[PDB]
This record gives sequence, C-alpha cells and structure tokens, in this order.
Amino acid sequence: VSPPPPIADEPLTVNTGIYLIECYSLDDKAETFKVNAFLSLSWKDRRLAFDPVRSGVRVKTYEPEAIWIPEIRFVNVENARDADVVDISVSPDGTVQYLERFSARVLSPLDFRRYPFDSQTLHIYLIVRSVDTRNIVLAVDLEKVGKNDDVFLTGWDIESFTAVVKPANFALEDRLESKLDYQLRISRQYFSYIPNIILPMLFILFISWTAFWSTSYEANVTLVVSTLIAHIAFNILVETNLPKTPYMTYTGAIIFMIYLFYFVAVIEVTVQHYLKVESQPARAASITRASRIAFPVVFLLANIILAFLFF
Amino acid sequence: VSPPPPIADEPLTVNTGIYLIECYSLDDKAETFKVNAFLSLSWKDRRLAFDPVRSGVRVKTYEPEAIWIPEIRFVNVENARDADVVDISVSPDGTVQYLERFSARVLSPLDFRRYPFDSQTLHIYLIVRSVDTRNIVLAVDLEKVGKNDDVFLTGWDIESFTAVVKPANFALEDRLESKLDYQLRISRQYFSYIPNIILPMLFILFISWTAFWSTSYEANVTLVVSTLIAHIAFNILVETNLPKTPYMTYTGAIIFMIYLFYFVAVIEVTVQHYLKVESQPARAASITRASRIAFPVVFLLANIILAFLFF
Amino acid sequence: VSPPPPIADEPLTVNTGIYLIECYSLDDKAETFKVNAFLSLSWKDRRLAFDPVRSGVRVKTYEPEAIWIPEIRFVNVENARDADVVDISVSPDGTVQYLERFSARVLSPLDFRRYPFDSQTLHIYLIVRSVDTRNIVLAVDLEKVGKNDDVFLTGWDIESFTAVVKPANFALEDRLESKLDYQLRISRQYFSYIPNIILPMLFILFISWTAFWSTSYEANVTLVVSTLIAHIAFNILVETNLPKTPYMTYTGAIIFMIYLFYFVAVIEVTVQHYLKVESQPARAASITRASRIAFPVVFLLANIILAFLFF
Amino acid sequence: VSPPPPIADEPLTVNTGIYLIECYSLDDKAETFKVNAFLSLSWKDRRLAFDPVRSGVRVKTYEPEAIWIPEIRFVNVENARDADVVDISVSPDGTVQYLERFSARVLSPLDFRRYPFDSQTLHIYLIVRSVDTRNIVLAVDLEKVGKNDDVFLTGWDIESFTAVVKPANFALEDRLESKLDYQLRISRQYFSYIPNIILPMLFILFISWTAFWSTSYEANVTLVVSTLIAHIAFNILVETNLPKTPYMTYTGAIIFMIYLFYFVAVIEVTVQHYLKVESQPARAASITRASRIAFPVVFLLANIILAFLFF
Amino acid sequence: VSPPPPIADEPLTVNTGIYLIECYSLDDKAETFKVNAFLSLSWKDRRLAFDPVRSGVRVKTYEPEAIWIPEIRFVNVENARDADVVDISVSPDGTVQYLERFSARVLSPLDFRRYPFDSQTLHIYLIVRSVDTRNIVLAVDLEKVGKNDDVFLTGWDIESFTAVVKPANFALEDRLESKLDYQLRISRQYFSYIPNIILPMLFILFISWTAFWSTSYEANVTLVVSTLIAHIAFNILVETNLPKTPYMTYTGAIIFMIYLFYFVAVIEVTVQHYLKVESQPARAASITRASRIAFPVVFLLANIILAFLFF
Ligand SMILES: CCCCCCCCCCCCCCO[C@@H]1O[C@H](CO)[C@@H](O[C@H]2O[C@H](CO)[C@@H](O)[C@H](O)[C@H]2O)[C@H](O)[C@H]1O
Ligand SMILES: CCCCCCCCCCCCCCO[C@@H]1O[C@H](CO)[C@@H](O[C@H]2O[C@H](CO)[C@@H](O)[C@H](O)[C@H]2O)[C@H](O)[C@H]1O
Ligand SMILES: CCCCCCCCCCCCCCO[C@@H]1O[C@H](CO)[C@@H](O[C@H]2O[C@H](CO)[C@@H](O)[C@H](O)[C@H]2O)[C@H](O)[C@H]1O
Ligand SMILES: CCCCCCCCCCCCCCO[C@@H]1O[C@H](CO)[C@@H](O[C@H]2O[C@H](CO)[C@@H](O)[C@H](O)[C@H]2O)[C@H](O)[C@H]1O
Ligand SMILES: CCCCCCCCCCCCCCO[C@@H]1O[C@H](CO)[C@@H](O[C@H]2O[C@H](CO)[C@@H](O)[C@H](O)[C@H]2O)[C@H](O)[C@H]1O
Ligand SMILES: CN[C@@]1(c2ccccc2Cl)CCCCC1=O
Ligand SMILES: CN[C@@]1(c2ccccc2Cl)CCCCC1=O
Ligand SMILES: CN[C@@]1(c2ccccc2Cl)CCCCC1=O
Ligand SMILES: CN[C@@]1(c2ccccc2Cl)CCCCC1=O
Ligand SMILES: CN[C@@]1(c2ccccc2Cl)CCCCC1=O
Repeated sequence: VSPPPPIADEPLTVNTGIYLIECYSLDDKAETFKVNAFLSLSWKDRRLAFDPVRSGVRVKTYEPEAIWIPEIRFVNVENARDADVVDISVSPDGTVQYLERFSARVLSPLDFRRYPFDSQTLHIYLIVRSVDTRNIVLAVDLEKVGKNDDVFLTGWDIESFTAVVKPANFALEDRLESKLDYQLRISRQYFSYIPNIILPMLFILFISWTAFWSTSYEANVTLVVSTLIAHIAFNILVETNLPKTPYMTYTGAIIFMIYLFYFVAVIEVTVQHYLKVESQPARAASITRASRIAFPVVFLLANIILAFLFF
Repeated sequence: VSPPPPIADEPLTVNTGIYLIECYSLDDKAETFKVNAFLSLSWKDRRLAFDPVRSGVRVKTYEPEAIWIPEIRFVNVENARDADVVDISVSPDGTVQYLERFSARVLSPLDFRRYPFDSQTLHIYLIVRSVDTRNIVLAVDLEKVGKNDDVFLTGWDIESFTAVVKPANFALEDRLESKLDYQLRISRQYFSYIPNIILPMLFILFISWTAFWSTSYEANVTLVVSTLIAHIAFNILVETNLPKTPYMTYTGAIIFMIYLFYFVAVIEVTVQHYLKVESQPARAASITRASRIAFPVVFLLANIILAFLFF
Repeated sequence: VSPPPPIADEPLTVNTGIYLIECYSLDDKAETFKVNAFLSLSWKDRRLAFDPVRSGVRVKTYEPEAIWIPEIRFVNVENARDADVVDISVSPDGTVQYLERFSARVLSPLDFRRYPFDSQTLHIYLIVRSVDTRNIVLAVDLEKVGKNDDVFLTGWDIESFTAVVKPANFALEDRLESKLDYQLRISRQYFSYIPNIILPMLFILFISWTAFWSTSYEANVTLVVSTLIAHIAFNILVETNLPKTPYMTYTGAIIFMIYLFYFVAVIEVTVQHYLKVESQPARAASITRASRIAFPVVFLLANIILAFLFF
Repeated sequence: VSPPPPIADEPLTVNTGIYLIECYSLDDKAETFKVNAFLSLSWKDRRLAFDPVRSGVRVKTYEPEAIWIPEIRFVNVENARDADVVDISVSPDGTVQYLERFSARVLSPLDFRRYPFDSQTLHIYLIVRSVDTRNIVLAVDLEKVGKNDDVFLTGWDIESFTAVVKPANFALEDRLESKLDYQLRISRQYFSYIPNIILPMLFILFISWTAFWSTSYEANVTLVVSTLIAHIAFNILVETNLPKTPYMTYTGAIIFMIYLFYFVAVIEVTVQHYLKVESQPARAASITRASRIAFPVVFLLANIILAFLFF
Repeated sequence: VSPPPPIADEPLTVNTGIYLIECYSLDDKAETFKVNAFLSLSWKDRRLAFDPVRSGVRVKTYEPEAIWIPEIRFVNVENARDADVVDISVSPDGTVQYLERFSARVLSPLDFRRYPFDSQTLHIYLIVRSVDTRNIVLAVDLEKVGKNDDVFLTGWDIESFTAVVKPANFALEDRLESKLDYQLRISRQYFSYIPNIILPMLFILFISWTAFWSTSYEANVTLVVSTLIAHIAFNILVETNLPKTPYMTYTGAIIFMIYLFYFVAVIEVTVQHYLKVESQPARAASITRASRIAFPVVFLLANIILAFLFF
C-alpha cells in the first residue's frame, strides 16, 4: 500500500477501459443517466513481479487490500459509485489487471434546442490524482472499451461509445490530475412525439380555423377560446417533461407561436363581429375571406422559417 | 479462497436455482420489476471432502469466508443485489450447497404494441466470470427452480417461471463468461382499462355524434369541442402511464384515430352551417343524414381493421 | 455458533412475539405498509445453563455473536428488515430471551371491492428455516404480542393485532420451514370520501338534471356536457388513488354508472330538441316530463341494487 | 460494557438534553418532520472515577466501545436515527457526559381542524429500557435543551421547544421503560393561503352571482357551471395538500358549503327561466331580486357561523 | 488519537478549503441543493514531525485511523455527508494536509420576493467543536477554495464562491464552537418564464379585453369566464413550483392582481348588459368605450407600480 516507485522519474500510466452493461433512466429534467458497467485498470508495479518457473503459476491473484491500487474516481457523478471488485490478476513482469463492476448516476448536461429532434453527447469523466512520490496518468486501452448489444436506453437510440484517447492533465490544488473523456452518443426517438403532442396540437389549431367559415360570434368565440385552452394543456404537458432552459427550444417556439395565431384569430373574429353589428357584412366578409388563406399560409410559412433557424 | 482446481482440465459446473418469494412493482415507464427470491448454488470442491465415519457428521457447515464461493452476479439489475446468506452445507464428497435470499430491482424491457392486452416475458440473467485457473460454467437444477403460490404481481397474471437450461457462453474482455436466462412470463390484467379508460372514451365520442341530429351550430360546436377536450384528458392520462415507445401502441392508435373522427365531425358541423346560412338546408340535411350512419360505420369499420393489424 | 443439539430428536421450538410501536404509510396503490416493532424470541439452549449460587447472578447477558441465535426472517417484506438488538438474557436453565427492535416495509395485498367502505387484514409472516442437525419450529407467546395505544395508522381504524397460534410447516427446497401468521386488522375511515368525492359528484349530477326543466338545447348541451367533464375529473382523481384491480370496486361501479346517466340525458336532451324543430313540443314535453321523475327514480333505484350486490 | 451497579438499589438516572440544529420537511400528508439535533446524555458510573492529582487530568476521554452507554432510543421515528458520536468526557467522580449529533424522521400526528389557521404540538419521545441488573430512568437537564436561532421550519412559525420534566414510567414486556416527552410547538403561516386559495375561490363565487342581474339562461348557465368547475379545481388542489382526516377541516367545510351555494344558484337560475318561458317575468324578477341580497347575506351569515364552531 | 497538545495554551487552528466539483438539484420548494466537493483540512500536529535526511522521505503518508483528525462537521445538511478520504500527507514539521471528497444535501433558505427575477446566496457552514484539552478554531485557506469551470447548476447562473474569512466563535453546550461561512452566489435564469408563463398569461388576459368591443353578453361572459379559468391554471402551475412564503412574491402579486382585472371586467360586462336590457345602449356604450382604454392603461399603470415596490 504505497505507489510503485519510478525506475527513473517517469509518470505511472494507468490503462483504463469502460464496458457498459446497462444504460437507463435518462432523466431530461435532471440531466442525469444511470450506468452499470465494467471498469478495467492496468498498470505496472514491478515489486509484484515473479518467476513462472519457480512460482509455478503463469499468473497470480491478489485481494484489493493486498496491493496498491490507483485511486481512480468519476468526476461527474452524484455519489461515489458503488463498486464491486471482480478480479485482480498479476502477471510475472508485475503488470496488474484490475476489474470492477460499478454503477453510478452520471450528471452530464443536454442540449434541448432541437427537442424533440435532438441528439446528445453524454460524458463519463475518469480522473486520477497524482500522489506525492510520483505522477499518475490515465490512458485508454481501446481493446477494453465497449458496450454490449442489449444496452437499451429507453426512448433513445445509441450511436456510439468511445473515449478521447488524450487525457487532459492539469493542476488542481497542489497536485496534478489526469482526466479522461468517455463519450456516449445518443439521438432521441422522435416518433412518439408525433401522435402524442405535435399532431393533436395542430388538429385543435385547425379546428380553430373553421371560425373563418362562420359568421356566428357566439360560436367563433367558443371555438377559438375552447381550443386555446386545449393548447394551453399541451403547452403545460410539454414544459413539465423539460428542464427550464435559458435558450429557446424548437417545440417551445412552435408552441409559443401558436399562441399568436390564437390571439390574432380572436382579433379577426372580433373585428368581423364589430363590422356586422354596424351593418358592414361586406367589409367583414372580405377580411374573413382573406383569413381563410392568410392563416394557413402564414403558418406553413413561419414554421418553415423556424425549422430553418433551428436545423 | 481460491478456485477448486481440476482433476484434469474440465470446466467447473455451478448448478443454479431461483425460487421467487415475491414479485412486485412492475413499473411500465421504467420497465423494471423488483424481485425477492432464493438463489441456490451447487458445485464440487474436492478439497472439502471428508469421512462420515471418522468425522461423525453426515454433512458439515461453513461460513462464506471459510470456503471459496463462485462470484455469481445478475446481469440486468440496477444495483448489485442485496444478499443474505442463509446456509452453506458441504457433503462428504466435497459437494457444496449454497443458499442465499436476495432482493434486486431487475431491468427487463417490455413490448407495449398490444397494450393493454399485452403479455410480457421478464428476464433475470445469472452470469459468472471464469477465473485464471479454470473455466466456470452455469447450469440449471430444475428441482430448485420455482415460485410460491402467493407471488402476486399487482395488476398482472403470472403464467410461468422457467429457465433456459442451456447457458450462453462467450468471451467478455479476456475471460469467458457463462450466462443463464431465467424467464418470468406474465400477461396484463386488461379488465380495469375497460370501465376506466376505454368505455368513457367511447361514450364522450358518441355524445359528440348527437350533433348529427341537430341543426344548431352554436350547440354542435359546444358538443364537439367540449368532448374533444375530455378526450385530450384521457389521452394525456394514458400517455403518462406509459414509456415513450418508438412504435405505435394499440391504445395509442385507437386514441389517435378518434382525434380524426373529431376533426371530421367539426368539418361536417361547419359545412352544414355554411349551407344553412346560404339557404341550403336541403344539401346540409342530406349530408347530416349520411353522417348519422357513415361515422358509426366507418368507426366500427376502422377499429376492426386496427385490431386486425395488431392481433 | 451451531444449533443446540436435541437431548433426543425433538424439534427446537422458538417462541415469537411482535409488539407494534408504529404503523404508518399504508399505500393503497403499492399495497404496502411500514411497521416499527419489537420482535421477541425465546428458546432453550442447554449448553448455556449455569448455577445461580456459584455464578452468583440470577441471569446472564450475551452479545449476539457470542451465542447461536435462530435465523428468523420475514416472508413478505420489501427488503431484509433493519434490526437493532436490544437485549439477550439467558436464565440458569439455558432459556434465551432475545429482543430486537425492527422496522420493515411489509407487502400484504388489499381487497378494494367495497372501497372506500372496506376493511383489510394485514399480514406479517415470520418464517424460520430448519438446519441440517435439527428442525426448528415457531410458536406464539401471546403474552408478548401486542401494540401500544398510540399506534395510529393515518386514515384507518385499527381493530386488532393477533397471531394464528398454529404455524404452517412445510418443505421448501430440501429443508423444512416454519411460518407464523401475524394479523393486523383495520377498517378504512370512510368519512372524508363523503364531502370530498361522493357528494360533489352527486351535486354535479343533479345540476345536470335541471335540463329536464328546460327547453333550450343550446343550454342543456352546456349543462350536461360541462358537468360530464367535472365528473370525468372526479373519476380520474379517484383512479389515481387506487391500484388497477381486475375486479370492480364499489366507487368504481357508481362512478361508471353515472356515465350512463349522462349519456342517456344527452340522448333525451337531443330527442327533445329534434321534436321541437319538427314542431312537436307536445311529444317532447311528455318525454321531458317523465325524465324529471324517471332519472332520479332509476338512479336511487340502481344505487340500491349496487349496494346490495356489494354489501 | 455492563451497567454500573447500584451502591444500594437506586435506579440509575440518565440526564437527557436535546438541542435542535435543524427542523425541516414538515409533510402534512405523512404527518412527519425531519430533525437534526444534539442529543446529550449524562449519568454516574463510579467504576470510571479517578484522581485528578495522580492521573494529572481534570477529565478523561473514552471511545463509545470502551465504556457502558445507556441504550437510549426514540419512540416515534421512521427508522433508527443516524447518530454520530461527538464526545465522551468522564469527570473524576465517574460522571459521564455523552454527546451525539443525530438526524431522524419523526412521526407525530397533526390536528387539521383549524387548517390553515392551525397550530401543532410536535412530539419527540426519548425512551430507555431497564436492564436486568438495574432500573434506568430518564430526566431532563433543562440547561441542555434548546434550539438555535436559525432553525427555520419552512412555512411555519416556531413558538417553543421544551420537555415535560416528569418521565412516564411503565412496564413493557417484562422490563420497565422510561419515556420523555420533548415538545416542539408551531403555528402555521396562514398568509399565502389567502391570495393563493381563499380569495380566488371567493372571486369565482362572486363572479357566479352576477347571474342574478341577468335574464339570459343561455348565459347564466355558462357563468354558474363554468365557475363551479373552477371551484372543483381549487377543491382538488386543497385536498391533495392534506391527509384524509375523519373529521371536518375548516377549509373543507368552507369549500363544501360553497358547493351548496352553486347548486342553489343553479336552481334559482332554472326557476327564473321556467317562469320567463311560461310568461311570468314578474314572479321571476321578484325572486331574482331577492337572490341578489339573500345569497351574499346568507353566505356572510353562514361563514360567521362556521368560524364560530371552529374557533 | 488524541488532540495535539499546545506548546503553551494557543488554540489549534484548522485551515479549511472547499472546491466544488458539482452543484445540482436546487429544489425551490424544499430550499435545498446537492453539492459534490473537495474538503481540504490542514493543521500542525508536532508529534508527527520527522527528519527528511534520516527518514529519507520529504513527506509521509498516514491512514485516517493512524492519526488524530479534527471532527469537522457541516451545520446545515440533511444527513452527515458521505465522505471518502482521498489523501493524508504529513510534512516534516508535523503539518497535516487532509483531503476528502464529499457529497451532501445542503439546506439553505431562499428569498422568493423577486421571483423569477431573484438572486440567492447559498450557504455551506463548516463547524468544529472544541475538545476538553484545547480549543479548535477554523480558518480559510483561500488558495484551496474554488469551483471548476463546468459546475453547472441547471436553471441558474453561478456568480461566485467565496468564504467569509472570519469564523464565528461561540459557546454551544459547555464547549466552544468555530463556524465558517462558505457562500455560493447565484442568480436565476429568468428567460424560460417569459414564453412559458408570463406572456401566455398576458395573451389570455388581452383576449378577455375584446369583450369591450362587443355587445353580446352571451359571448362576453364566455370570453371572460373561459380565460379566467385558463388563468387559474397558470396560477396553480406557478404555485406548485414554489414553497409557501409568508411574504408576497412578484409573480404572485402580478398573478393575483390579474384576478381583479377579471372581476372588474365581469362587472363591466354585466353593467353593460343591464343597461341594454333597460334600453340604454347610450350609457352602456359610453362605459364600454372607456373600458377599452381604462383597462390597458390602469394595467400598464399598476404593473409599473408593482415593479417599483419590488425592485
Ligand atoms: C384539454 C384541456 C384539459 C386537458 C385535461 C388533461 C388532464 C391531465 C390529468 C392527468 C393526471 C394523471 C396524473 C398521474 O397519473 C398517474 O397517477 C398514479 C398515482 O400515484 C401514478 O402512480 C405511479 O407512480 C410512478 C410515477 O409517478 C409509477 O411509475 C408507478 O409505477 C406508479 O405507482 C402513475 O404513475 C401516474 O402516471
Ligand atoms: C371539470 C374538470 C375539473 C378540473 C379541475 C382539476 C384541477 C386539479 C389540479 C391539481 C394540482 C395538482 C398538483 C398539486 O401541487 C403539488 O405538487 C407537488 C409536487 O410538485 C406535491 O408535493 C408534495 O408531495 C407529497 C405528496 O405526495 C407531500 O407530502 C410533500 O410534502 C409535497 O412536497 C404536492 O403534494 C401537490 O399538492
Ligand atoms: C376537461 C378535462 C377533463 C378532466 C380534467 C382533469 C381531471 C384530473 C385531475 C386529477 C389531478 C390529480 C391530483 C393529484 O394526484 C394525487 O395527489 C396526492 C397528493 O400529492 C397523491 O398522494 C400520493 O403521493 C404518491 C403519488 O405518486 C403516492 O404513491 C402516495 O401513496 C400518496 O401519498 C395521490 O396518490 C395522487 O393520486
Ligand atoms: C383552462 C386552463 C388550462 C387547463 C388545462 C391545463 C392542464 C395541463 C395538464 C398537466 C398534465 C401533467 C401531468 C404530469 O405528467 C407527467 O407525470 C409523470 C408521472 O410520474 C412524470 O414521470 C416522470 O417524473 C419525473 C419528474 O420529476 C421524471 O424525471 C421521471 O423520469 C418520469 O418517470 C412526468 O415527468 C410528467 O411529465
Ligand atoms: C378550471 C379548472 C382549473 C384549470 C386547470 C387547473 C390547473 C392544472 C395544471 C396543474 C399541473 C401542474 C404540474 C405539476 O407537475 C410538475 O412536475 C414536474 C416534474 O414532472 C415538477 O418538477 C419538480 O418537482 C419537484 C417538486 O415540485 C421540484 O422541487 C423539483 O426540483 C423538480 O424536478 C414540477 O415542480 C411540478 O410542478
Ligand atoms: C448482447 N450482450 C451480451 C452481453 C455482454 C456483457 C454482459 C452481458 C451480456 Cl447478455 C450478450 C451475450 C453475447 C455477449 C454480449 O455482447
Ligand atoms: C404459497 N407459498 C408458500 C410459501 C413458500 C415459500 C416461502 C413462503 C411461503 Cl408463505 C406458502 C406455504 C406453503 C408453501 C408455499 O408454497
Ligand atoms: C400508549 N403507548 C405506550 C408506549 C408503549 C411502547 C412504546 C412507547 C409507548 Cl409511548 C405509552 C406509555 C404507556 C405504555 C404504552 O402502551
Ligand atoms: C443562531 N444559531 C447559532 C448556531 C447554533 C448551533 C449550531 C449552529 C449555529 Cl449557526 C448561530 C451562531 C450563534 C449560536 C447560535 O445560536
Ligand atoms: C473545468 N473543470 C476542470 C475540472 C476540475 C476538477 C475536477 C474535474 C474537472 Cl473536469 C476541467 C479540466 C481543467 C481543470 C478544471 O477546472
């Protein structure tokens, strides 16, 4: 239990590898996911070397307390991960192969700008702090980095899991720290949002537009106000599935714009009635006649303009 | 505490058995259930053999630290299960009988396509990793696999609990791994969904169709829009009890279709009024007269077509 | 730490007693409650006997590790209970008095058929597994079974706490198991449901029936549809306080029936208007006149019939 | 580790003191709060006495395992409190000063009758069980009982924290138990309920009363039914912030009464229309004219009568 | 394991430093956030001093049990923090450098008066209790106080993290206590509240004001009551995101005021109809004509007055 000293003054390299067994619980509001994975570590501790011939074994086993093991920690987790050591195997030249299975709740932020058509890059950061008698550095053994074929992140498609090979070394409170960037890349499954949120929301909007083929204020006011309410619901529904971003989300813009198309419609519906009461069904009907086209056209127009600004 | 070595080079076979004591908390959104069960392990460690005559006992007891026990783990769990060792009993020939009682939260995905008339196969996967001095293989002792008669999974009927006898062996990071597939088969209890969701949803739809026996736009608009709102509620209610699937669920299709039957009805209700205002109660009433049949018939028609595509 | 051997071949009897200190968190959806209680155990381990005269003490103390203690476990709990040993007292003849204070979350199912006028029998099952060198059997020391006068289960009245004196012995995976049935009997406090759910729900229904003293379709449709909506709310409110039962609950029937009385009312309201438009205020008014009596009488009739089927 | 024996046969007195550092999470539905406090214990164990002169120290330190410490426990907590021993200090005459810092979730019931103008007395009960070789009794060292000035119970005003000096001694399962009653006295902060619940609820009610200055059934029905719905919302909102009491709460009565004033109003609104249709605007208008006064006066009357029965 | 004694009678100074790694879960209702940080401690324990020349090391390592470490605790946390010791490094003069990584849930109250345009000062209080053989005092090593550049508090902007250098010393139950005030300063990200809550709420209000350009009571009542309902929703939405303050929040005032502008509008809408029925379209229309200006002007007026009182 003290770090393997340098036959010189080289920094000690620890080889890391993560193999995801489960991803689950990608919580958008909290911006967390839960992982369940193999962590693999490898470094040379010459003090542990031995003879295959004399000792008679090709490889020797140790319990974690027996030998020095590098204090590797995750940077962006809620709590210290729950780890369970699975195997420590030393080879004759003093090469250690560490293997734990852990579970942690990771805290990587998401970009909601293109929601629900967004993609994310999840981050799991490995870090290790250098000790007083030598510098420890992390490196990625690509051979030991992966994920099993089952790994299903409910509601998301998993594109890739890779590590940035080059550690970011830097100084944190006196000693030096080595940080590795594992990257889980995912894209949201947009399908459900279509029949659940987007279409219904459009339907109630279209239903509102039939007031342009009506002359009854007593009824138009009921069409336009009733649906505006239904819209409010969908609005609230959506913003309870989402963290409060300081930027504007796509679904948020669309949802907000539609408020305008309701307010303008209530205006037109009111203007039209104001005329009819003053005996002007002529002016009214010419406005009402334009609305029937102006709305769907300015809508299908502005949506195009949003999509542009967003994709 | 080191694996029983081979009188040859055979792999060491561990015999497994799971006996469910409780299933509970089948959470559809998270796609998890909680289990509370006996895990039973059995293998031969010849080093532990003894004489009944001399030693005077037909069977000897050991504490878990005393002997080597195979590191068996669950693949698809949230966290390492909580286990409590109940008994370790060694027989004269060096046969070990291990028995723990554990509880875990298992993570097996569900298929919602036929919801709420769906059936699921829950999976509990046992795995064991081979050590450096021999290969460990899992096997199923059917005699030790079952569930007690109480085991009640609230809201589900339990059909069966069996294991696939043949382990999937494969290589994971250097060493070989042996994985067993225990399978809990359940079918959802569809009853409640009938008076709680399905019928009410139909009733409000039928109530909407009485606008076809009315000439009052001021009222039809109130019938059709008011119920469309009630429908929206049921829609939201249902989609908060369900994970966001990238496929279409039965209840989801039915619920989405009904939106169309609301939008078409608002159209007809509007068309009819447009005629009456132009003085055409003739054309109107002939359309309105067809609707009274076309709707219920196209509905009862399309539902049949869905059920088909789904079952 | 090995079981007291038989001066013969009798099974070892352990005397149990549970004394509830707290019940709390009766969760209807989950069908669990949380308990906080004394567990008391007593058995004879002759090896522990001693002389009062020589040893000078009337009774001797031991720490749990010092002596063999029977592995007693709860059958229907979420996780192994949290226990804290309070006292172990051995008397001269080798009689042990064990006493722990534990807390567990128990998993006993409820019957909702008569909800909210229902009563439940909660179950806490003690179990013990026989060891290889003798059979262990549980028994109830009634003197040590009870609950303190405070024990308040929020929202429920506690009728009784008793144990079934006769253990169910049976064989589970090789060895024999002894199971005791402690029974907590409770009845739901129905009062609040009256002003919170039941009356309001009736009031909105009665408010709907004033359409029978009206000839205005434009208004009846608003009365009947608006209240049907309010009803839907109460329906949803109630079914979020309740697990999804595969049987029909009382409140559920009542709530479902009322849907019918809304659908029929919308029919009558429509029929009446259809006549009036065809110039038939005569036929209309004779129907409308009957409704004013038929409804309240068929309602008060059918409710009686439900109560019957249910109580 | 065995209790200090009596130089006679006196019971051993343990002096207790609680000093709250944090109160937080007063959960009305669960009737729990969370505490974070100093527990202080003091008793005489003569075996521990020593000489200041020879030993050279005015006071000696011990680790909890070194000496016997009385098993003090909380009666009304969810789980055994988390404790962290801060200090054990023995004085020459064998006087022990124990000090832990703990946190627990306490389970004291609340009285909602005057909600939200209610006050509560929270209870923390210390208990200790007598051992076989002498009787232990609790007492309150007032000097060591208090709370820091910060202690802020979000949404409540803290009036006082005191202990009932006289322990309740009694026999529980063979041995004698000593129980102390610490009492945290709080009064609810009623302010927010005013602009959030009470006034809005009144406003929508007043808005409903403008139907008394209207002759339009088509509109009155919309005023009265629409607001009755808004009221239902506030009702539901309030009863989800509150446990289900078997008695009647103030806010509950007020909220329930208002249902009546809606049902009567719908009646009057209907009666008035019934007359007008029979050509009787005379009778109608005389009723409608009374309502304009009868309602506000019978309301402001009945509220006074409730407040009376409740305060 | 006993405190370093004074070469005199000076108090022992412990140097503290906190370096935030994660902030997350700022829960407004509970008034808590979760922290994940380095705690750094440093003090002189001369008993530990040694010779670099003889001993051959520039610095020596110890496990936490080996040496005396000051019992530093957080004042305002839910539970004793989870700590993991990262390093203990002793320098020849007996200077100790302690370093743990901890996570706690902190309990600092927020000021909602200017919500959602508010700023907060979060507090993390370190405390240490003096022992019987000397006084311990805390101090801030500024060099060891900070936060990494990632630290993202979802929905908030982080302005600063600093410590008040001067400890508050005071007496708590016999001994002296030293308390340090670490201060995390944050300002809320108000943006989202604009399109999500504030504008929608204004739009529905404006939509209500179109009743001033209408003469139809049957319709005005529907406009004004329908939107009052939508407003109620937003009100409820907002007050479920917020603790119940005994003071008035900005959003709360605005939301409450708007109720008045609904009640007055319903009055005017009623007054206008009352006149029209008495044949007075003259008086009506002069009132209605003023409203069209009075409302928007008294609104835009009063809002200015609130903003003033609040900022
Ligand atoms: C058009 C304008 C008006 C529109 C009206 C819209 C109405 C919207 C109302 C919807 C209310 C539904 C509230 C939540 O419903 C369910 O209530 C139950 C009561 O507790 C929840 O119980 C569950 O809790 C977990 C999630 O909270 C689940 O995963 C668990 O399995 C389950 O116990 C269910 O998960 C939860 O989904
Ligand atoms: C015609 C149709 C009628 C339509 C009207 C229906 C309106 C219904 C709206 C009801 C609002 C629902 C949300 C209530 O706000 C609060 O939301 C909080 C979560 O954001 C909840 O938080 C609480 O959770 C525990 C209960 O499970 C409490 O014990 C906790 O103390 C509290 O934090 C509160 O319990 C809960 O009261
Ligand atoms: C025009 C549209 C038609 C219908 C309009 C919408 C009507 C439906 C609105 C219903 C709102 C539901 C009120 C909030 O739900 C309840 O709030 C209570 C207080 O927060 C919940 O209390 C519970 O909290 C957990 C919820 O997950 C449960 O597990 C606990 O057992 C229980 O304490 C109840 O379990 C939970 O059912
Ligand atoms: C006329 C005035 C307007 C009237 C209409 C306004 C009514 C608007 C209806 C509001 C319906 C919202 C119901 C709650 O929906 C969902 O309830 C589920 C039940 O549990 C939630 O489930 C989730 O809860 C966590 C949030 O803390 C997530 O992080 C979890 O991953 C997820 O299980 C979802 O997050 C949550 O989005
Ligand atoms: C005329 C009848 C009235 C018209 C309709 C009445 C209004 C009905 C709309 C009320 C629905 C309000 C939604 C509540 O669900 C939300 O769910 C979110 C998660 O899905 C919550 O998120 C938060 O939950 C904790 C408890 O509030 C917070 O402290 C957490 O920080 C945050 O994650 C939000 O705080 C919580 O407000
Ligand atoms: C698809 N995931 C696998 C798996 C990998 C690691 C742990 C568990 C599993 Cl079930 C399944 C068996 C072949 C190997 C493989 O990749
Ligand atoms: C129905 N479950 C049982 C049970 C099995 C295992 C553990 C507890 C239980 Cl009460 C009940 C007693 C007979 C044996 C049996 O299968
Ligand atoms: C009512 N419960 C008591 C109690 C019993 C056991 C534990 C705590 C408590 Cl206060 C209160 C004191 C008299 C004895 C009794 O039954
Ligand atoms: C107001 N609470 C104090 C406090 C008391 C105990 C623990 C922490 C803290 Cl802050 C603050 C400093 C003066 C003493 C005091 O009462
Ligand atoms: C921005 N935060 C950093 C960081 C600091 C401490 C722990 C983890 C990390 Cl990731 C990232 C790498 C440069 C140093 C730094 O401040």
